[PDB]
Amino acid sequence: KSKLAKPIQDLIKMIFDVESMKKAMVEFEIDLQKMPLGKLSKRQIQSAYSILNEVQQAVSDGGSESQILDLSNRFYTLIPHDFGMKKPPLLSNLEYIQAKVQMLDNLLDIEVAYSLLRGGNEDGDKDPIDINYEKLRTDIKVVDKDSEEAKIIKQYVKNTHAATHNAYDLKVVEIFRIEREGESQRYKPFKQLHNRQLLWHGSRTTNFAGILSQGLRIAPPEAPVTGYMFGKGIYFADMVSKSANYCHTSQADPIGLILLGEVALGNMYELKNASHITKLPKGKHSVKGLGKTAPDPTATTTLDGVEVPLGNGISTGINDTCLLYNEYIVYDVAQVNLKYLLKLKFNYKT
Ligand SMILES: Cc1nc2c(O)cccc2c(=O)[nH]1
Repeated sequence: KSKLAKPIQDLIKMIFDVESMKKAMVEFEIDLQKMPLGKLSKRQIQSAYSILNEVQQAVSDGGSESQILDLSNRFYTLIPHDFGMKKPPLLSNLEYIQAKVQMLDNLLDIEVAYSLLRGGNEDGDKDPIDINYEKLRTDIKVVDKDSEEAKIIKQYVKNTHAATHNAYDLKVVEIFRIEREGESQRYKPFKQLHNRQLLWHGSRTTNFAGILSQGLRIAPPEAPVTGYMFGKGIYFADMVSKSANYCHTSQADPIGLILLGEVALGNMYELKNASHITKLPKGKHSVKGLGKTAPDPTATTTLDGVEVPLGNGISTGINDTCLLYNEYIVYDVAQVNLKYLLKLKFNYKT
């Protein structure tokens, strides 16, 4: 049997659940009959990105309709879709293409989870859970519910739950202190930067075996820069509300996972509108999309020398902005060091 604590066991069982991986793929409209979980390859996803990149170029620049048609057929043949009784939409709408780039981001993490799952499991001297936990190469520990560390994080969750996102409540079911192998080391050079904050990052539970083993990462070279609001970086938020929405939970599936990472922001390049950033301006270390609401700067605390914006959602003086909430993007995989993983319970208003 498992040596791990119960909460951790329930976590491993949850992130490695095969049923959830298929549910995700069905929601992305993949044909599971023609494309089973085990057919997924990194090479395959790379090519699909390249295809989406070209089609995006043809739409923007007015390429022949025959070109867009050919590209759509190649994409749908590479990744078989199931549209039921409806005709398959062509990749001719820039919003649909963006939807498809997001699908590939998720498939990258799902592919990692399955590969790990079917990996070295022959050992009989270990419990399956213990074996899969070790594959994550991440030390996971339960944060004590009554300690200061936990108190602060609960305060951060409660106080930063935005007004327009109050279509559900949020209960912190469990808090885990995570430490990925060799991550503290690759982040060492960034402790030299100022403006290091404890930000949020939400994602589907199906992405967590990938996030924990490979860490958070920027999209591959093949992905179109356009597929992302502020270019190809790593996104965070200061309002639990905003990140929580990327968990993709529902009334029928209410438990979501959410990360708290320390991010070395330094001098931020403030933007009020989207921008397909390739180069970062000299002297800038990250991008910050300004929102109409942000935690109250008065209430900002520190946790191990890291700023924690646990203030209540106050309206900022900026009005000419397109964003409702702030977004933080770093463009180097080493500018972040993951700290906590929270198990959240979304109570939907009925
Ligand atoms: C996947 C993800 N994306 C985000 C974003 O684009 C902006 C702000 C936050 C997030 C987040 O938490 N997760």
